[PDB]
Amino acid sequence: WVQPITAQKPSLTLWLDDKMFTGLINTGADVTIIKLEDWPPNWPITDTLTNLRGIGQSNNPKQSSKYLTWRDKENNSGLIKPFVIPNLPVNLWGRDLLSQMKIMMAS
Repeated sequence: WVQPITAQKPSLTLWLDDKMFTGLINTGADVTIIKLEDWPPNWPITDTLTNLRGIGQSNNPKQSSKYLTWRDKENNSGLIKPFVIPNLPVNLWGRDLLSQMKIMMAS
């Protein structure tokens, strides 16, 4: 059912939406970003982000908002609306989901 997380690496098995699956855990997440390759093909997704070149005031490419629900076999882990772009945003969860999952210095 569930897989034991070995060392802080992008590898772990928890359930999402309503079924178990694999994923990757980041030890330094700021904003939950999930690539488009994991988004509902039923409808397209687009957002407004920022791409500041300092001198080249630019804007980042729209990233879906479709929120994902990741929960460990214990029936809990974290779920929030991430950013999904068809360019592979490094697939990272949010500091909230990570902190809980196994990032917060629980001591």
